[PDB]
Amino acid sequence: SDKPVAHVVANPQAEGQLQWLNRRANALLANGVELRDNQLVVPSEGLYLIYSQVLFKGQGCPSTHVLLTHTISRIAVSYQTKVNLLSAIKSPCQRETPEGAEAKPWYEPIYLGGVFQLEKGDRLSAEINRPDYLDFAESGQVYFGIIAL
Amino acid sequence: SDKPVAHVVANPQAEGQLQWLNRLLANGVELRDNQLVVPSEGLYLIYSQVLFKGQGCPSTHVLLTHTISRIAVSYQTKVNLLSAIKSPCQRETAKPWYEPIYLGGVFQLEKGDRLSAEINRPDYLDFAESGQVYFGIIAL
Amino acid sequence: SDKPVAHVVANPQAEGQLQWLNRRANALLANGVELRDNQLVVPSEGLYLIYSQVLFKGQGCPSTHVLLTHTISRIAVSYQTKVNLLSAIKSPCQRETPEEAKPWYEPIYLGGVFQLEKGDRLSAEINRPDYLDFAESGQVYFGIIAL
Repeated sequence: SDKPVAHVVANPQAEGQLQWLNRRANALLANGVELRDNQLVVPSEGLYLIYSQVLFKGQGCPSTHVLLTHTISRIAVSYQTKVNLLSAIKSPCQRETPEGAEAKPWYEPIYLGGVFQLEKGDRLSAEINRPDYLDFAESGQVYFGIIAL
Repeated sequence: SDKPVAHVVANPQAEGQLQWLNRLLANGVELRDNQLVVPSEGLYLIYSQVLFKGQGCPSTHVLLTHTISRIAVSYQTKVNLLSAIKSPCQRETAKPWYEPIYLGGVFQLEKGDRLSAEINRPDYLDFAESGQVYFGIIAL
Repeated sequence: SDKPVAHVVANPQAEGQLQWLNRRANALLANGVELRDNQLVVPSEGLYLIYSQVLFKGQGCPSTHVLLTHTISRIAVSYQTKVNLLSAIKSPCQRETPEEAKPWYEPIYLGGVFQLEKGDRLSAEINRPDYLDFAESGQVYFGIIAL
């Protein structure tokens, strides 16, 4: 109660895309924070803890080299441009699975978190490059949240 | 002080289980049945880290899971709040492998809610780096 | 805005070392927190959220086994002793790539709440600075905030 806060989760029913839902159990979106165009809107200036987690899953390793990225960006009203705040890269595959050997699943989580000075009207986005590898099987694996401290 | 807070660490002497010791734990938060009990409603930052370690890669595929669950007073049943999966071995071999998992998020908790932080492979836990397998909350 | 806070990022121009800068772009260091000797100084006692991230990168796997560590330590004023707060280990390479080397990425994120004293100094260190990746700001960071 009181402080601006949000904790949104990926829509498990949206295949191959990262769509944040707020209307779920153990999810938050109150005290001015809005979810518009898949982005969190800051209702007032202050110091905010921003964090997100994504979980990637793939069946075996393909011929091409896979890079998984997760990025939290800020779109300021003053600029109206996307600026990266937190990002990370992961590479699940060192070799393509030998032809004839069984394809084994791989899992790669990425967590991002930090405190930033935000202005009223700033929009925050948490995006990945490979939504086709996203894993929604279990609740609590893909989430995105902020809170004014 | 003031607000409920807890920071418990894994018992390195507990074989085949993830057992939290009763050493931060103040301002109403209790540790009973290996679970943190919420003393009052409010917004809580929940976080946990586990460290997995193995001396090699087996023929079969190993899945490491870490999960923070909630047992709400209103909805009394185990519900996932934060969870993650890792696969340490892509190919069969002996060289050691290391896998950390960190979880963190803000949630609205009610008085009497019980929080658990659990793993599936306690035999792969790493206690070399004492104090690195932990589970904590703090009301914001 | 009231609370002691810091969010510093790695210097991209410092080769082979982890040097924290207090920048003009989304980096914080206000309300008493100081950056001295590449170390964050706590201005007042309380519970602090501490977190850091590093990103390691290598252009293949070497003959020896690589262990990547990231560690947040505390240096108390009264003791001046080093206490480990947060650490993690990762192993990017299972076998040395036999002679087409492909790049690998391994990030390490740390986070926890700790009771800190006025004047305590916090350090965020790695063991393999030669594998550090600075291309994109916001991939190597270190921050605290009193809760």
